[PDB]
Amino acid sequence: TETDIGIIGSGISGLQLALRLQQLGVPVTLYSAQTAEELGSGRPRNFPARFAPTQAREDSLGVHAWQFDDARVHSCAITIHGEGAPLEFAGALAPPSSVVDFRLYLPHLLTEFARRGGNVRIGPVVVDEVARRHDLVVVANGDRSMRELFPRDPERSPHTTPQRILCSGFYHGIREDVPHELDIHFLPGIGEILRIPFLSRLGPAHVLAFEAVPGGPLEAPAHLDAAADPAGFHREVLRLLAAYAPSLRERVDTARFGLVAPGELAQGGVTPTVRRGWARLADGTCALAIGDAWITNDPLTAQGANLGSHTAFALADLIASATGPLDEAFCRDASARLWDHARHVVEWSNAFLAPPPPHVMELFGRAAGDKQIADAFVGRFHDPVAMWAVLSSPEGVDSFVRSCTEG
Repeated sequence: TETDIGIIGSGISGLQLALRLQQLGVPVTLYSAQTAEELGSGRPRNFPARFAPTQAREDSLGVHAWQFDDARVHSCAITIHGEGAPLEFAGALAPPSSVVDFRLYLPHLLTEFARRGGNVRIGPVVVDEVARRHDLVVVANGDRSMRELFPRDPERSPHTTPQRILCSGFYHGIREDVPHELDIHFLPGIGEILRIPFLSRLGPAHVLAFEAVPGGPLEAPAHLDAAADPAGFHREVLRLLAAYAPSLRERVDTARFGLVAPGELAQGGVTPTVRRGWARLADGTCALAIGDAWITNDPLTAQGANLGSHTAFALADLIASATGPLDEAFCRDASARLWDHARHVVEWSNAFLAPPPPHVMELFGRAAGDKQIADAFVGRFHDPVAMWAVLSSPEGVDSFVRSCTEG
């Protein structure tokens, strides 16, 4: 037909857009730098949990898999360390979120797109070459984005350097109190420590993630070459766990503790950036950005992959129902529409990087003594808009607490 879409990048957003356009009848070509086999190898880059809305999109794409508890998180346990006793509460995540290694997930999608007749082009990409071949280019590569096509929007990008320095990897050798339960430790002015059960390509494992405030003490493991000195790395990880998350340190079977394999680790920082969602290319073909090519958030709120899955389904409906040309007016309206949802994700993600305001600290206390509140709070990780409605304003916390207390 006439609407021919060219997608660049094999992320979750690019692959789901390809699958969804294909379901809608839109001709689509995917330009991926890697093959399916290459997508299933290499060092891991991130550890995304996919909440219920993303699984529902996966349902309608006919790609739902990993339907067993080893790839699910059913409950979240939060510990806030103060100067007094640490604030502790746990709430249920119902439905569970899916914690599947993207070296299992992304090949799953790409393979199914190709098998359904999707046209897949493997190799390096020249934007103008894609623009010669399609009516619209959708860029959906990583955080590297294009940067030439989509400049950084400063009114939506309050940060310019990473707000956390990351050290995250798959580990064996941690005993588990509650199965399929996520552990978050908030260390004010220092950072966050997370332990997430996860299904990796190397089996079930523990994601031990240090989100370090830069210059603070948690930055240490992000700068150790764990391959060059495994013993030194693990010793430093255990030391920091002992210092700041002892409830986690006590569960470490030191006989088995360590990365599940050399390289199963990601270290670095992430600079939260919101870019301009559209771009006019040389020949007049326009270009839209989704996924990390458009918006980059700090992984702490775990909304990254979910936002890209949402923006893919939203952009697809716009492309598929577009009766006019896919010109700048279309792209500007599209980007505006996508930003209306993405805004809540960016502002919530940036809020969690900052010290918790008092009305947030109050909600945590209220949830520490009311299981209905803790369950309701955790359950809203499924919905970034409903979560941001609570965390933004102090009246949002109040109106939320009231609904949980039937008052």
